Amino acid sequence: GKIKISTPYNLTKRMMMPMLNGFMSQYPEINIELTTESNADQLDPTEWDVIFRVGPSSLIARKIGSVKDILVASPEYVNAHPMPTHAEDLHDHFLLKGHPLLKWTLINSKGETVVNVDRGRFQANALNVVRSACSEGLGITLMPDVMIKEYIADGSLVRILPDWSANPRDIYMLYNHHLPEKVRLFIDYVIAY
Amino acid sequence: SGKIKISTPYNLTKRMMMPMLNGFMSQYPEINIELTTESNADQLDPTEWDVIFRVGPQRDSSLIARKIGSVKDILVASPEYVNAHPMPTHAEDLHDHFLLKGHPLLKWTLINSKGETVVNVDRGRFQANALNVVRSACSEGLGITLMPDVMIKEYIADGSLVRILPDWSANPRDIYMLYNHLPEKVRLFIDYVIAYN
Repeated sequence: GKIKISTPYNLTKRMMMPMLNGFMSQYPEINIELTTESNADQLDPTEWDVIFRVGPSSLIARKIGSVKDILVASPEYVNAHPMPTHAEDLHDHFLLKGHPLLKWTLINSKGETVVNVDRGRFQANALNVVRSACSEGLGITLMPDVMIKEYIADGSLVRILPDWSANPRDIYMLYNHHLPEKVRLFIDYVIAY
Repeated sequence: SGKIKISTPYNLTKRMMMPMLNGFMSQYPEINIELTTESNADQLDPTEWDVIFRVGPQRDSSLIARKIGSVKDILVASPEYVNAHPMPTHAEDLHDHFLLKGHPLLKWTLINSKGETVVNVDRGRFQANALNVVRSACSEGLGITLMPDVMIKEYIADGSLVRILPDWSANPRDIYMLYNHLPEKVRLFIDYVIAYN
């Protein structure tokens, strides 16, 4: 009962695992083989049973969620510097940047974009270690709001430049056009979660 | 250049590297770091990197290698999984249990106190290329996994995960710091690491 799936590389633990744990717990006789993937455009759709990606033609696509990247910093960073009042002042701050959000393409409530390609104080190919550096007070970062809700809630991380964000991207489940019963049970479970 | 370029092992970076790295960046705000978590460090080109942290030894004569730590993988499961099944008492009983496997521990090579070696190649109920999501499924009581002890020591102390087959364990793997035999920023980093440990 093996299902082979691909999931967004940074979002998998916080966003997909409760759903996947729920499914496995309900269907003990089904194996899941998971691959976290940084860029699903390079996948061969025929190779997988279901693909979860962020961002949007022989495949069935169904939106299952959304995520909005936001700028944040710890309270001790905020207290040690004047925080930026407009998006240009980011050039004067320590930046912390994680793949795939390395080239920041920020956007405000009126559609204009400010592009920031400053070299971060800290750059990594994974966002979890960038969050750790941000929590330690080493600067401002651009981070999916869902990965950091626990810290936003009590102000361990605080939102800076609240009128700005990355353009929210939707999250999709994709699969191909019979179809084994293991795959459709899983698709249906995802749609109902 | 305007940065130090370092490579670190995939599953362990957050736990074993970031405290040191955050303390260094804290002390040298003028220094920039670019970090890449890495799965197979035998495929890296040393000249491409300022410093390389890796699991397991290397034989490169152009590199200085310093042991900065070690990890040992152990078998665990949640109390809910344990209280729902009779637990195994020899490593051969793993075949009849739900297994959760994450790279680079898709192969379980288990030694006991007396020296017997058992290899487990069964497909898990859940298999993943990362160990953090494997741990999450273990905590939810979906079965037995093999996990680097440093990643679950708070779970063991608290009792949220339990050690199973405590007479069995993988052999320890060491973590090394590698660097060529040097820019000042890289030199300052290496001394911080040694003085940290």
